Amino acid sequence: PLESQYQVGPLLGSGGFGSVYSGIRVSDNLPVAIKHVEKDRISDWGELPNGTRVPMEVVLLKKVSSGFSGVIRLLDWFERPDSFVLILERPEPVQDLFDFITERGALQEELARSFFWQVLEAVRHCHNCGVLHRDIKDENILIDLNRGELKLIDFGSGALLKDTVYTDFDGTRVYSPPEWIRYHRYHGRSAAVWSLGILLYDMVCGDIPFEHDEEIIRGQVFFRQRVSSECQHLIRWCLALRPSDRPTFEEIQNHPWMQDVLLPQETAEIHLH
Ligand SMILES: FC(F)(F)c1cccc(-c2nnc3ccc(NC4CCCCC4)nn23)c1
Repeated sequence: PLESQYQVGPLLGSGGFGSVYSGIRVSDNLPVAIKHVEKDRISDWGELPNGTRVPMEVVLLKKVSSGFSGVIRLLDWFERPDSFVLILERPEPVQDLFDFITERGALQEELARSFFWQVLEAVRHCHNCGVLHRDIKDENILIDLNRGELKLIDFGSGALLKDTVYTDFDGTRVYSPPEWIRYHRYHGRSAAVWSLGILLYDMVCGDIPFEHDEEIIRGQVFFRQRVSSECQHLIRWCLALRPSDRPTFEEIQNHPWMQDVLLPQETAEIHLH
């Protein structure tokens, strides 16, 4: 029984993803998050080896298991008459990247590098496990303030990774690629790299580069903040108009701007504590 083994706390937020509450496992006081999703609003369903129909996020979070702390952990899930309830890991103290950027403004490159690097390791893990997130953005990134470790969250718009074209999409438009905007077609990896380019720009400039569809398809990048030449280069590369012109994950991590990243704990001590 859900309501029994978990003590519900205040509402942390709600929106397209549903409603998320703070909570604690009555068992051992472990802090958790309780996410409720209405059955009538599920964009993509999946099936487990059982044959049980469930929200994609459940299938996806089960596929990316491992002590790897770069991806939020799914502790348990329950099905209700008209909804599903997911019990997720909850770091404390924590702050999503969006709020962090909002309060601090553009991030120093050293910090942005550490954060971007951890996001890349997390995405590579998902891909290696056959999982495509499809909604990479600051709002979907949690920061474990004490350890300086980032967690990718909300795989509700994700899908199993495939080598063929995707014609469906329910992620965030301003983070979606030109090919999706113009043709409603995109491939997994190259689309992910574009969103990562949007994310990196967001980190070093304090806001996203494109607002309107016309800007996304034109892909002309203008820096409103002082950004190094090497960082500018990596960003423009990730945002290449032609999908095949974008760097692979390996190329991104071997890029000059990505060398000598700080360790998570060093990151916390220098920029978070
Ligand atoms: F940290 C936290 F909140 F306990 C937590 C822990 C683990 C997972 C999830 C989770 N899974 N999906 C979504 C979609 C949106 C969203 N938005 C929040 C993000 C923080 C601030 C309040 C709104 N969280 N989320 C949230």
